[PDB]
Amino acid sequence: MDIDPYKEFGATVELLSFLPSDFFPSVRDLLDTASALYREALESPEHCSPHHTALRQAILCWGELMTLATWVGVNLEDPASRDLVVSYVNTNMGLKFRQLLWFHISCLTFGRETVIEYLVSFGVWIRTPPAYRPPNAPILSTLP
Amino acid sequence: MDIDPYKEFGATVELLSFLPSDFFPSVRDLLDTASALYREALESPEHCSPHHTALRQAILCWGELMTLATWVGVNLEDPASRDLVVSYVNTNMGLKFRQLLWFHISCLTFGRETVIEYLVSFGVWIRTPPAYRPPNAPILSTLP
Amino acid sequence: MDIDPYKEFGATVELLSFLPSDFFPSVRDLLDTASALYREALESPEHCSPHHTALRQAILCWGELMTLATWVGVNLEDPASRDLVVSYVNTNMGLKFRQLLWFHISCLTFGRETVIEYLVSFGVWIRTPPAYRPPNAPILSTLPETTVVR
Amino acid sequence: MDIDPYKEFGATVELLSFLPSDFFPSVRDLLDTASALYREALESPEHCSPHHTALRQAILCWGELMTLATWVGVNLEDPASRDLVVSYVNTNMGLKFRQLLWFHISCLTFGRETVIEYLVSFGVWIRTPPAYRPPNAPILSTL
Repeated sequence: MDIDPYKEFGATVELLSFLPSDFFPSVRDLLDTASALYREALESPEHCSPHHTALRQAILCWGELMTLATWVGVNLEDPASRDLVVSYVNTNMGLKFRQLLWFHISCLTFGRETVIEYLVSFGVWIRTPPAYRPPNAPILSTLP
Repeated sequence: MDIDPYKEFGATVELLSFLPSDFFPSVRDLLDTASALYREALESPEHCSPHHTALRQAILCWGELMTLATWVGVNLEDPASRDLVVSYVNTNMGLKFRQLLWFHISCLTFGRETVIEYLVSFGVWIRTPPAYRPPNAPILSTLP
Repeated sequence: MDIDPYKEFGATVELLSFLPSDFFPSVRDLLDTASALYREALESPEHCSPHHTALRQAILCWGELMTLATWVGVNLEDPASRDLVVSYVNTNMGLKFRQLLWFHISCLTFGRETVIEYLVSFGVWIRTPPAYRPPNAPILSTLPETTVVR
Repeated sequence: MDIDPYKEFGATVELLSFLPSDFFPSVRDLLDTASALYREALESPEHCSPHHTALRQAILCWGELMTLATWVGVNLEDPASRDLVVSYVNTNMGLKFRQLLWFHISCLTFGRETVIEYLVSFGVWIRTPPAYRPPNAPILSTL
């Protein structure tokens, strides 16, 4: 099964490649945001939303990958290759799960429409060469 | 965050551990079942069901886990500890994902309520002595 | 004080005295069954049912017996007498707790009248000699004779 | 399971921890009271009350503990560790059981609300320093 975790909502992994890899907050920051805003809903026994479902599954997935790598890292006595493997983990899995979290937390806080329009506008911005690029980048906000 | 992946569906890790660990089919068999029965819907851009959402996320998680494990095995050089880690990932995470895929596939196929009643019935059955229980193990079936 | 724990529920020990030890699952199996089927209700602050209240007391004192016997065995040093004491408990109090947990779980599941009818019929069966009774005992189950769910 | 035997009624082990361990009467006295006051109700075929149910289960299970401990002490070697076993069983199980019996008898007799208010008031009393602690410790009473 070649599944895209975003088209079920209205995006794709190539619409989120508009945002660089250095754009997405840390997994810690995003988990803290979730615990702050939607912890009751995530711990709830109800299908509050597909975003909640996917976010629960994503959180559990990350916990499981961390468990595995930690158990492996303790077993390993070589720190060189230990940093190698944790860098692989961070880069690949960490980036995809940072996008997954960002997308869902944002679609919950601001809206899927706003999030997709933001992706488009940020693609425009980051495509625009810097000499003609405004400094006031677009940003998701509930304020003027 | 203390999330139960089944509470939003009316079940619990305690209810799915109520069954033996050698009861749940292989993850390969379950992924084949999915590719056969619900591929067109999992690859669809629709919130067809929370079961579909959770199944997509679980498949992606299994993919990430297998990717990491294969990568570290290819970068390692000892089948001994390689078999150690594969046995660990199996016994620990493969069981969770067997439970998850079984739950969701069986739900989509038969019914959430039928699946839960099957869980409790099979648990009571396998816990009851043979001489005082029905002789044939319970089984889910679409055939009347 | 000559109390019967089932008289309050319409049964007696003379009615469950026929069911052999071979009939009741292990205490661990019954406790798991309870934890899975009625844990929300057994940890609930509500008098959900006399069966729930009796079940809560049975689980609490069985744990107490277990603590006692474990501490005793730990303080002992002869594994032979340790086996002897664990056999005494599993034969005397284990059977009684199995009776009790089974009665209450089965009542909650099926029905008091159903469980009592099953006890009557099982007594009829087990009192009957094997040369004259059917070989397959009567059965109390949530399933039909087919064990196939749809 | 994390079962609390007082939660169905409204108390907890934190609320009864207010009362010390030296407060609860002996199991003999409590069973004497239980007999005298509710023998015909505990021996009856009726769910007269959840307190009655719990009290029945409690008396039978205490008897099961007593049979076990008697058999063990008979099989044991020396009075030293025999009395050590007696001390342990008392300290732990007898304490828990007289807690339970006291709670249920006192409720059945005076009122669950009365018993909870009594626990609160006794906590107040036992937390009060002795210089300002009345000697008239709280007590459950009808008249």
